[PDB]
Amino acid sequence: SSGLVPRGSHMGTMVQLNEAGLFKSQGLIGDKWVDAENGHTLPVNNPATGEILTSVPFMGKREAEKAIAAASQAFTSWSKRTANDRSKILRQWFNLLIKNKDDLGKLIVLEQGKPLAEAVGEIVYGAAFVEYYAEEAKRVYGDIIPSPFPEKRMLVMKQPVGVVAAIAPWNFPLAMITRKVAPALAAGCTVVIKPSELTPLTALAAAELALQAGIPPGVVNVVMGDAKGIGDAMLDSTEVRKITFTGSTGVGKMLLAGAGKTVKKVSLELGGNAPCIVFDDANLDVAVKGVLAGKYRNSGQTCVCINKIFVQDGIYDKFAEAFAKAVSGLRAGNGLEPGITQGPLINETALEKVERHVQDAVSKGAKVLVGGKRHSLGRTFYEPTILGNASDEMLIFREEVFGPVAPLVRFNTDEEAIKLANNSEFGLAAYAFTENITRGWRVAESLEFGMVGLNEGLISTEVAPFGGMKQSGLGREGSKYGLDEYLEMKYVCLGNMAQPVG
Amino acid sequence: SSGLVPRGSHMGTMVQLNEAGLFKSQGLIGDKWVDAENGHTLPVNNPATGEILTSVPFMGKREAEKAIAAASQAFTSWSKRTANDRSKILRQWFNLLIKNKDDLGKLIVLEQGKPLAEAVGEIVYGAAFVEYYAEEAKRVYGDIIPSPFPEKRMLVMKQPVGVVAAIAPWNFPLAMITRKVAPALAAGCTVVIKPSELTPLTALAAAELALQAGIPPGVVNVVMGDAKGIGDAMLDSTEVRKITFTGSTGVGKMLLAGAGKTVKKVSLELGGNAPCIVFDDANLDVAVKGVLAGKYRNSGQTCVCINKIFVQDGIYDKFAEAFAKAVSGLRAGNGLEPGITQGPLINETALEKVERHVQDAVSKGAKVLVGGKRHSLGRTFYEPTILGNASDEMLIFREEVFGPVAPLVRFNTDEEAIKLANNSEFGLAAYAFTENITRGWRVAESLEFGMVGLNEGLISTEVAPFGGMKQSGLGREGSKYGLDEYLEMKYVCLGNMAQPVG
Amino acid sequence: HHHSSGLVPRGSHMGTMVQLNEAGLFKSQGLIGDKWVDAENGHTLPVNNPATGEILTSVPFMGKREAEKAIAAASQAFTSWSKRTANDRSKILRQWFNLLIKNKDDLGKLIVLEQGKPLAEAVGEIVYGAAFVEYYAEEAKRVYGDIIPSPFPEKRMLVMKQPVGVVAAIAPWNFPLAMITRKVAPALAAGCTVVIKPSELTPLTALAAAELALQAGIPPGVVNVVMGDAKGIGDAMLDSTEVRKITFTGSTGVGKMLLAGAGKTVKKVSLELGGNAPCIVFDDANLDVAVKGVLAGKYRNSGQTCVCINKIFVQDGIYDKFAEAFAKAVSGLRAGNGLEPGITQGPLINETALEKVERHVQDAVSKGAKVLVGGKRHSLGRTFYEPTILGNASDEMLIFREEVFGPVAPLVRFNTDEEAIKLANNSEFGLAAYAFTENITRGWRVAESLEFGMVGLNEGLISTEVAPFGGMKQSGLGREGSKYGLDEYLEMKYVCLGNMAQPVG
Amino acid sequence: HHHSSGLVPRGSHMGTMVQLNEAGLFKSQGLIGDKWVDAENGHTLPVNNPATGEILTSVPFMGKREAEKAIAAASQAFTSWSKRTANDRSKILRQWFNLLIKNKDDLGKLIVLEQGKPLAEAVGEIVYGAAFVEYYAEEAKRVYGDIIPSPFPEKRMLVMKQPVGVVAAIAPWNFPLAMITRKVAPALAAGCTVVIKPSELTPLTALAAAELALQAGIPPGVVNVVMGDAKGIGDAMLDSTEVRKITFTGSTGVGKMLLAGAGKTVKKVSLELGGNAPCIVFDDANLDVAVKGVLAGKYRNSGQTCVCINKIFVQDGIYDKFAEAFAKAVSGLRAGNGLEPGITQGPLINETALEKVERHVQDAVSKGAKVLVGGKRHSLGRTFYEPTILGNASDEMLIFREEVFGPVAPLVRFNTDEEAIKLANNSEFGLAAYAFTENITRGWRVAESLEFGMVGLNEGLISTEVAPFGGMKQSGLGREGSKYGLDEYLEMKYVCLGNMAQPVG
Repeated sequence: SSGLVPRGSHMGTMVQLNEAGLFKSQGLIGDKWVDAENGHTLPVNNPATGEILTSVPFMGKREAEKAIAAASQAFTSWSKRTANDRSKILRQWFNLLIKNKDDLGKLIVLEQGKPLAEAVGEIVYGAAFVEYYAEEAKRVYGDIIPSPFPEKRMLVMKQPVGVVAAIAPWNFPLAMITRKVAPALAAGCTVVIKPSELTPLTALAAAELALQAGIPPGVVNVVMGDAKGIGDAMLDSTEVRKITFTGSTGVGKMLLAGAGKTVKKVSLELGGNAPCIVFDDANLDVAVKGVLAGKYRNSGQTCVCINKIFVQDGIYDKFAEAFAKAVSGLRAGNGLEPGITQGPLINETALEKVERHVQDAVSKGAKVLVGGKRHSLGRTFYEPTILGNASDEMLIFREEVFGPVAPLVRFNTDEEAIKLANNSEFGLAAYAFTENITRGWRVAESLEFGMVGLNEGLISTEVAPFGGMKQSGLGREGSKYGLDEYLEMKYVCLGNMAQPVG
Repeated sequence: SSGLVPRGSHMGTMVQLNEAGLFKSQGLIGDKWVDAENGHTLPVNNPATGEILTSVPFMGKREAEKAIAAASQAFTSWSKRTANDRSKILRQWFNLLIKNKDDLGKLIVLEQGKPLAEAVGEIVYGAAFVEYYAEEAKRVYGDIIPSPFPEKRMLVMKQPVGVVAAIAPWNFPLAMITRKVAPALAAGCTVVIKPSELTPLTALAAAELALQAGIPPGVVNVVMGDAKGIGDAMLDSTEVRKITFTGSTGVGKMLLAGAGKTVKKVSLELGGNAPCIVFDDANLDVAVKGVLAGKYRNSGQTCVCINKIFVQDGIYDKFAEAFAKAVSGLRAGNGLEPGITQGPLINETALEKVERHVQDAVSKGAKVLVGGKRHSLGRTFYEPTILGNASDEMLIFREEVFGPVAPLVRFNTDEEAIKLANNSEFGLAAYAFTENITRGWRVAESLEFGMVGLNEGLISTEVAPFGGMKQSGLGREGSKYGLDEYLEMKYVCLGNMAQPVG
Repeated sequence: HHHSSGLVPRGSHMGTMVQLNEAGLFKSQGLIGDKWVDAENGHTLPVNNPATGEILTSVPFMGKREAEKAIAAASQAFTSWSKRTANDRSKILRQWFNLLIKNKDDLGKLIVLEQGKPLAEAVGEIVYGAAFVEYYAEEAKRVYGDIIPSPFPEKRMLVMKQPVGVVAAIAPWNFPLAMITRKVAPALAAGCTVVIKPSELTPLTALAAAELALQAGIPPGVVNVVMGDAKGIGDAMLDSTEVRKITFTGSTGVGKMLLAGAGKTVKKVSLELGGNAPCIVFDDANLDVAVKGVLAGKYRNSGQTCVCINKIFVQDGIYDKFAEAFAKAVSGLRAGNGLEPGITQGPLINETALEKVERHVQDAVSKGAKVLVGGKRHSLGRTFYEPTILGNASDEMLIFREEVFGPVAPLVRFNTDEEAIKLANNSEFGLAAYAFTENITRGWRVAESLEFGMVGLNEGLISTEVAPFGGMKQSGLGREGSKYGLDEYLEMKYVCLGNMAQPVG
Repeated sequence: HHHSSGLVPRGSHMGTMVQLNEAGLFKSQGLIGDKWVDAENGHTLPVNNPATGEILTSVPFMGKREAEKAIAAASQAFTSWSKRTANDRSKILRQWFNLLIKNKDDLGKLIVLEQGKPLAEAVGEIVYGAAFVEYYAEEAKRVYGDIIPSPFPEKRMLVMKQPVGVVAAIAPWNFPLAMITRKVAPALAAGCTVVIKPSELTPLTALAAAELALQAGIPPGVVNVVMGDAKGIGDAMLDSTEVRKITFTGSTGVGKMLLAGAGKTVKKVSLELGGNAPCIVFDDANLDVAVKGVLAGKYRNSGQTCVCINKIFVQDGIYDKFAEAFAKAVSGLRAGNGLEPGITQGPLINETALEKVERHVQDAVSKGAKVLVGGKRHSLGRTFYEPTILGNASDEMLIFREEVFGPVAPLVRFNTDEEAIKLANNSEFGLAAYAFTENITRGWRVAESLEFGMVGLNEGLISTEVAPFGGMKQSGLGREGSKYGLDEYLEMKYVCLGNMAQPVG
């Protein structure tokens, strides 16, 4: 036979991405796209098919040091530009992200697996941080404080912290990059980005578009490979004044510990174990639709995903029945296929953790209402699952499942559910469903979480502060407050000042 | 002979302090003034006389755990009070601090050594933080953010972080306590305070007045003794949600590293090595008066003290001559004696560090213009010193002297002095003296320090944000921004919202 | 000296008047600069107790000349007062706050004596009025300026905020202290000086408050109090170029005239005028919360507040239950002299107020309204009116179209949420409105939809110094209370520094 | 079609007018709702080129009836426009910003044609005017509300901010685009609709801007443009209860009349009126910075700006050096048609403006002023006036007391800093002021002491969209530009939620 024998299943989509200049197989250090110093690489695989998309460089300490030096050299000129000038350049980057959203969405599908509608939604959401901070760059206001000393005048100026090291996870391959890079650049910082080695292609496409937008070389640098060696170079550098990380609690805690020796500013977003409380007076359709969206988006692979649902005694049977019917309409498969609403889990480790949580729950009395097994598609596809009769002794109650498994815990009183929701060291997202004004405000105030969805399952937005309390994080991303993480305050006291004339 | 044989030299002052209820020899845990569990104690000595004032408990891990448990139990009720109620109670504490300022000032003199005028000034300044945050407690504003989703409404609430562990140094025995405790209490937090074992009496007097003001038991707790064991209990506790520290860089870095395992919020104020630039167009009298005040206050024992002075070539001789004449008017002695403007260094370790810096400078070419030796009073009194012809190879240039030694470095251009000022890992305070508007604003913007005095040697105030850049700290104390360190933000997203009617 | 001598007119509550006079809080003169003064011609006006008809005292009947002297004193004092640090003004204003609180029981009795409200409400007014003094003593130190990022590399941009200058403040009779402090406290905090004209019906509390301001260390000329010929005093305030701002609370007609007159010197003007507050009780309201809320929102100060509920729209499904429980609640109110314990309704301020209440009740009854409770003059006589409820009210009635300022509650039945909201928004008033619903979506929707400056949601008592109070549409300009209240007394100044250098590396 | 046919009047710059007419930016009708309209009686007024005397076109001469129809269209459009999300209005306003920038060269030429300024200044005005559209497209999403700590445990307190409603905007001739966008951009961003009345002397740029607003997707009725009988249009704006706010920039006399008329419907009013800017050059000023600064601050738009330097106080020690260098700088200016490259001074708008300039120069010379440069009509004729400097000026001269609005710079010698500051502050104007000093203490002191809404310190060009612009005293009310500019178009609403529960442990 004669004809094209492709190595991958989506060569047409890869060819279009490459024709658009969005497919990259090298890192970015200063004014050059580079390989690792020894030419070593690592494969990036499509989780739905198992096929290699491309190899990317396997970089370490040396490349990270060169990326930090390039960012430090670029900082002087970038930080001295007017806010208006940085704003114009960041808006050009925002426009290019939006212009290329359909192709960028497909690249997210290929390397991370989520359905195309979710991936295009992620480009719109991720790009929104670029627009938001392009506007916020011009709103870094200083202060004039009334002085209690007649001969002194007091000012507060705000200035960029310096070089930022940003480390991102695989579950939102664009939005996790822009959430960190956009405020840093807006403030006048330069960045060294280490995306997840599982999903680096979207970060490299985003950096290509940043260069096309006129972001000078060295302002954005992208390295990947030996995550430990790259992280250690970031921590050991005195030029890196801030580190921002999103990912696992264990890695986050080590970075925070390592940051101590150079007193770096640190912002982290770590594990979440989101409780969702469905009260007796909830609007049933709003609750079912809200929990379906909050739990199963990205096949449960978000740190704001609903991890455990507390359902009040009077609404339990009606909720379990309607929720099972809604979950049964979910469809698993390749994210480039229309009608698909569940993608595969990122890898075999993720699948094994989901199976460990389901087995532990069933061994402790949980009832499988829907799913509870590997999907017929094989690989890392798992059936959307609901576990009834769950309890506080189960692994799924105590730890983040990061998969499409929804456990239901029955409860009697409002106070019982709230105390149970607050009884952990997590504090990222929480949810509540009630039609009552007093109960709704009370539950929102009582929940010890950085974010609360009240009659809402999808809370993500660039305009609001996102982050955790307790062991779920430090600092916030999004909103006017997101920019403060990248600034240093300076109090200036002017002395020998005169009294005004009559 | 017959008559009173006192152990100390200032029994009359101690008797008055005791009669006023301000002399304490026990720690405070919940509703009890306590000894250590084994009755062990440590002496507190008067640095000017060598005499023991009193012994205080030598507490450790167990007492710190009991103080944390008391603060955690008190948090629920204290945090649920209205801001107005906490404000009223904090204002009562402020009024009692001011009513007792003369006696409290004398207690600072006795245990820390500074002149009485400086000690009473410290009570007024330290109490000002209590007043400031009593007012700011009612101004913890939340937000309503315009939602890009027509069916959602977005709010931001701000709530107290929880139990705070506060560790303070010896150089400002009251103000370092109130700078941390006042914002924590105002936000609705409870505190476990560990003052310096060298100067704990003022913290205990302040806590007595907090109880008299109606601050409930357990809201403020004071422990001291084994600083390492107390610090480890603070770091190991999951109830301690925040740690605030002021003191040495080495200890600060260890605490920041230890805080990582429970993801605590951390605010630190560490070492400073303040440069002061005297330009050719400085007003000479303003510069001389400013540098004298900025260098020799507390005998140079402040982390905002001027550590190195860069003097431009054209004004060098005139400045050195007038500055030597001003320094020669300083008078060392016991802080309770009128006319005294220099107290003793806190202990022999501090004196040895000062002597090490002076010897190193003289061995590398520095010229002693005034002082340069131990004062005739002996003990830890050191002569106010000026070292001419100093350079960037000297220990005093590279490290914080924390003593009454002023090195002068000649320079030619503005750019040279600014680059030299910015060439360190310190970033706490810096100073500049110039009459020119363009030069003054340029130097203030260019200096990479958290605070800049422009034609001003005394910049401390409760209304402005104090803290460091680079390795000098994290977070700010004072101003509206000081309260944010003790709060957690919460984004609440309300869904299924209706469109307004016509 | 013999008890038969008549220099002091004998009467009721003489013991209270002697205690007030002993405290230095019973005044019979105005205050201009460093002197307590009579009118230039010695003319006066009597202050009478509305519950007894007895004379308390006379105050001067001043006019144009005295107002000009008060403005000159305030203008001379402005230079020094505005140049003090914010901290210094804050300390002095806190001393005034403390003296108001220390004297609250006597000051509360003085409000009862001249205005008539029950003593519990009058002492509550002192605590609320004094709260504005405390609030702005704290806010004086928080007049922050800005540093704005400059789009020009060679320029730097600042915003400073400075006091506007001399303020003329005109206050009504229904809150004789709080209306004074709501205007004076922010003005003084910002660094302004004031010329205050209290209502000639209730000037004694303003004069007692000014005495305590002097005791607190407020310098002479910073606070001045004049009264008498309101039109002539107002004209002197409007004609003066030194008066840079006017603040007025009162009737819409007088407010509109002052706003028109302010045009010729381009004065800053803040106004709080008539309100006609609708209250919507939805079917899903918590009945006890609605009944308690409407009782408090309507009958406080016998209905003589501009945030008082003027008309109640009740949804069809809850109408009968609400009308029955609301009538039972209103029947517990008790009218009488405010110094007698247990009294919860005082008299209406004067015969004009009583005639207006009777005109509204007669008009409603002639157009089909049903009297469920009250509907007539109280057996005590004078200006006491029975707490009233009128069922079957409609949009053609005078009480629906205009502010009753009396203890009359009309009930309008409605079917849909949209009908009640459109009906609530169909006027030129925009001060307060109220809504009662247990539903989160409905509650937020009604709060957003109501075209009013203030909305009580499941709350009948919304007054506080921490929140911005004022009206939309023809109910006012500007706000009082909150951080925003201080902006009314400040002028912004943009300072642009040029020939600025680039920072060094 | 033959070149001899006269339907289009032949003239100069016909190529530019054809290019503008091709782009859809040369309009001869007003805009009311979804229609471009003539006046109801077909009456018109001519728009003439001030540098050539030629007719550009006619625009309608509208009055009361057309203004009422424009207000009705804006009121009908308000419901839908105000209910859009802030993000949606932001996207549409950014599209308008982009179209203004895309068409800046043609729009700049249209400003030259009808107002006369040099083309470089006119293109600069488009960039500056469009900057307000961008600024408020961004600020629309930053209308933050508040949550205030409640002193009542059972209540929660919020502050919402909502658009005021229909806005009536009246603009002058000296910045034909920027004066429109400074008012329209914040109004639209907040969710208001507008009825704009540009100056009848320069309406073409406003109509071109409105065409581009329609192309950007701004719905019909959100922006409406009427012109003609300014008094009748203004009266319709004032009499309408739907017009909730009026914003005006122009003469003090007209401003005062509008503020007086606004009283009867309690409209929110913002005004920017006459300025008489003093400029103080101290002995320690950097001479080159002062000369360059005063040249730019005085002669920009041939002195026809309300922030223009009207009088210069020069300290005794620097007087001779400043006068000599300033005269040399002014002698380099070149008058002529703004479409000719190299021209830096355009003509005065009309004969009334020229007569006022001649009246100020004659009055100064009759009272002892010395003409150092210019002092007469330019050789080009029409309304071109020679850039002038008058030495030995004094406080008795008309140019010192009143706004010249022309290229005349009077110099007043002074001895002490305090003398110059008191002299600068001795008027009822309070718009812009300037100071030149190298000393940090003197610079900050003069900036704090000057009783003006804007101060340039070592800067002659202070205009920017990011900072608050407006006047103190009789120079205005409210501010334009900056975050504060949007507050003028919003109403605050306090919402108090009651019956609230305590949080759980």
